[PDB]
Amino acid sequence: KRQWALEDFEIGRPLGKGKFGNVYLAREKQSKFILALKVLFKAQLEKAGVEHQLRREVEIQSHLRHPNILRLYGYFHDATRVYLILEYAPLGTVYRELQKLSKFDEQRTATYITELANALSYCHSKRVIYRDIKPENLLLGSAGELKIADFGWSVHLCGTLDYLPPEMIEGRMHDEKVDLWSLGVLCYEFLVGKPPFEANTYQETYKRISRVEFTFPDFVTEGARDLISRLLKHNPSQRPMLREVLEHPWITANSSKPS
Ligand SMILES: Nc1ncnc2c1ncn2[C@@H]1O[C@H](CO)[C@@H](O)[C@H]1O
Repeated sequence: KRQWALEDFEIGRPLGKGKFGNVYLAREKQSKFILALKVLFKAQLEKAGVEHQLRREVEIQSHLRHPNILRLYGYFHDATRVYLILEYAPLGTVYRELQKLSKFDEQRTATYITELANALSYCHSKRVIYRDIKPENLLLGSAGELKIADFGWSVHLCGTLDYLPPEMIEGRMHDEKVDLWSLGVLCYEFLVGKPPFEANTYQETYKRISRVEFTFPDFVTEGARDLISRLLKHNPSQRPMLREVLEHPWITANSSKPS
């Protein structure tokens, strides 16, 4: 845990683009360590109340260590900018992989779900609840293992509703179960190629989520449908435990990874 400066890193190609900031491949000069460096201008941040939100997000991230959670090594700032030192994921985002492939097979989906659940169980133990997870925020390691990247929204709406649970959008207070819903949405999107509540309109998506209106294409197997339906209950209480998800026969049948 030391203070870092831009002089310390050689900066490479951009890994990703974002309005808040851009992510660059970087190499630490002393160790030749390869990593992603995330650059945020203070001003863009200050304009919105993120400045407190970013500091808590950084605080939460630094402490967490899991195979399926993207590591944050450190942070530093320059007169006009904030820089996040992040683990680098060679195989990139699941999002890019999904739009390259268009859908995932059950074996790849089940494996991703299992890794997600494991990562989620670990977060809950630390009293960290995630709330926002989407293929854009999922990264792949050299082994091809899923990693949870952001945490920029972590706790113990003008933005997209696609992955938000009914309780959060309706203004009801929310608990861990919120993550179980996220798992159900992701599992659907992996298999089908689109999130279950996708719509032309924020207002339209609101209603679909609120009513929990989703249908399955023919190719989705009964095993998957059962898992999704359990995950996607309107009442958080009905939603299964992570352990229950890990033990689901469909997960068990098709997963590479352990519970
Ligand atoms: N460590 C990283 N390795 C690879 N791509 C990353 C990394 N951090 C962020 N990104 C990319 O930048 C985007 C913005 O966070 C991500 O969705 C992803 O595409």
